Amino acid sequence: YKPEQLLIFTTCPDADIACRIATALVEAKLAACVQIGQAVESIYQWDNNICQSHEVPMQIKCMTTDYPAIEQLVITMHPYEVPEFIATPIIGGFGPYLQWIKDNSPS
Amino acid sequence: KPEQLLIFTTCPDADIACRIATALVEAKLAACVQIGQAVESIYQWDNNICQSHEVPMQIKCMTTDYPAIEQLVITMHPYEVPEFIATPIIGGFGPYLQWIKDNSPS
Amino acid sequence: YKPEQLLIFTTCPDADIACRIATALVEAKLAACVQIGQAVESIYQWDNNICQSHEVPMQIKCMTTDYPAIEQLVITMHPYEVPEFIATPIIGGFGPYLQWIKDNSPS
Repeated sequence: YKPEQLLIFTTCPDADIACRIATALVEAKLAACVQIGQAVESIYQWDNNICQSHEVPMQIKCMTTDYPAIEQLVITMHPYEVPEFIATPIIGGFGPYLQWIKDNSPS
Repeated sequence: KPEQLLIFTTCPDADIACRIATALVEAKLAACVQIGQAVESIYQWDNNICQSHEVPMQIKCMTTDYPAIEQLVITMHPYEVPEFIATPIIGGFGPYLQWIKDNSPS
Repeated sequence: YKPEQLLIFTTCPDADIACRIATALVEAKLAACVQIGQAVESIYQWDNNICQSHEVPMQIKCMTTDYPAIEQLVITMHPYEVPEFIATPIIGGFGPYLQWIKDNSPS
């Protein structure tokens, strides 16, 4: 509403898959940095049943204006269709860090 | 003001977190709850510096369901005033956002 | 957005540093609470190689009003010139928790 930069969260099934997508996304300079956490548990339902995946969390720091491309790359590379993939607004931070994200970006 | 929220919260151990996540998703109040591995919280209680081990939770949900998610989690939580904070979702993969929406009846 | 309170994400090169900065933050009463997670893997470019460091993740919960001092403190204690340090807006939560945050920052 509308922020210059975005914090994206996702998960991969797997930490090798997370790594592949991560590095792709950094080589291409679509994201300045991707963080891959240690395994999380996701509880959801499908669709009358309560489900329990063991997953790998990813945080993507980026420019909003690069969002559609990142979405496309990540989701294309992800084994599921309909992966967790959500964005929250970056609303401030250390200026020179914020500017690095911006400078690194292929705009 | 967003259609959807990312909620951060903390439980004292994995067992209480998992049984709160299950409730919240059985109740169709959250589409998905993520439980992380343990996490060190540092905070001041007696004007003294404390260190609890906790498990972190992320809840993806519709803003409209927030009051119920709040109460559910807070009543079930052992602490009087636990950590519970809302963050805006302002984008994502459409079919994923849609699956969150579809999944609350309201 | 212009929120009362922020969620800040940041990162330290190891847990001892995270602890040291956490402690400072909490004993200065700049942040009511600070969360140090278990290691994460950060992927980013430097000198146009693809790097991955293991890092310790931090969440800071605070009043937007304290922000300038938190940034100042965290950035200067951090060993890198340009640490990861971003804020996202808190737009809601358990009233008495947000209060507690509000009350723990001396006025």
